[PDB]
This record gives sequence, structure tokens and C-alpha cells, in this order.
Amino acid sequence: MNPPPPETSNPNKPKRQTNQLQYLLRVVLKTLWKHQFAWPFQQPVDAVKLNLPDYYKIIKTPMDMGTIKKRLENNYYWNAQECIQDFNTMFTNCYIYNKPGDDIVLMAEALEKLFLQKINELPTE
Ligand SMILES: CC(=O)c1c(C)[nH]c(-c2nc3ccc(N4CCN(C)CC4)cc3[nH]2)c1-c1cnn(C)c1
Repeated sequence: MNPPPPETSNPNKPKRQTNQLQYLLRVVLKTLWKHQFAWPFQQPVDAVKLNLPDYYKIIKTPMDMGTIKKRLENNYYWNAQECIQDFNTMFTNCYIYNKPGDDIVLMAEALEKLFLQKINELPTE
């Protein structure tokens, strides 16, 4: 069964827009979005559709680039580090639930390299 997707806005959580957050959406997210291995990470894991009845029994902090995209578009993050933590959570969840050698793991490893490749240099203030 699928839990509700992660929130992309919160009236109690303060919003903020920075140069690095604009960079994280314009170049980081949107380039990773166009990678050939991006399709398994563009939406929350549908455990019912994907026949993964144990996914949310294991993953208690799910994350995907679709949620990250909407959060960046809604200025959900306070700074760039909070957004980067969502990217790291998405990758770590994939390595936690799956095993080395899986196609999904090779695809997450390729996106993670390109992710670190593009956050290596961020704009200043
Ligand atoms: C467990 C795991 O780490 C996974 C993650 C983070 N994501 C997927 C995943 N698998 C998919 C298959 C198809 C699609 N599509 C194609 C059509 N398009 C419209 C978008 C939806 C999206 C998919 N995401 C898996 C996965 C690996 N094994 N399984 C059985 C699921």
C-alpha cells in the first residue's frame, strides 16, 4: 500500500529562495531529470504498481526527484543543503532497499555521480 507522498509545501515551514537553490533547480534537477536513467526516480515509488509490498515497510523516509522538483518550485527549502539532503536520501533509500548489481542500483549510481558532479561547484551569494 502507498503512503501519502512527501509534502511539497507547509504553511508552518518558512520559504526561502537563494542563488544555490535556483541553481539546484535550473541546472542540477533539470539536467538529472533528462538523463536516460532518470525515469525510476521522477516520482514517488508506487509500491502497488511496482509489486514492492515491502518497500514502505523498509523505507520510512522516501524521496524522489518529482518531490524535489515541486519543493524547489514552491521554495520549500531554506537553503541548498536541505535540498541536497533530499537527493542523498533518494540515493541512500535505493541502496538500502536494493542489492549491488541490480539495474536500479546501477542507474542510481550513474545519477549520483552526475549529481555530485554538478553540486561540486555552486554559485555564491
Ligand atoms: C525499488 C527501487 O529502488 C525503485 C525506485 C526508486 N524506482 C523504481 C521504479 N521502477 C519503475 C518502473 C516503471 C516506472 N515507470 C515507467 C512508466 N513511466 C510513466 C513512469 C513510471 C517507474 C519506476 N520506478 C524501483 C523499482 C525497482 N524494481 N521495481 C520493480 C521497482
